[PDB]
Amino acid sequence: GSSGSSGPVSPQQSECNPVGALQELVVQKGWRLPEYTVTQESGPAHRKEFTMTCRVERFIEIGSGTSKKLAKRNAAAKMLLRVSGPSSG
Repeated sequence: GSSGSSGPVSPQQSECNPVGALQELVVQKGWRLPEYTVTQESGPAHRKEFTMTCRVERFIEIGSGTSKKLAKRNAAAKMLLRVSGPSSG
């Protein structure tokens, strides 16, 4: 069989971020970690911009950010709503 239990854990006060949120939701939906891959790349040298897209089990959302680390978030954040329900855009 199988057993499920999280347990009472104190609320860890930490800055707000999508990358850290999508990780919590997924578990609730029963999905695996999101996939981060750079699709397109544009922008000059002084200001580089990478277009990263988030590939979810049954969801997808393209994002962009000056840097790779940022891009990931740009995509994740958007995904939050996408998977949530209402899509303002």
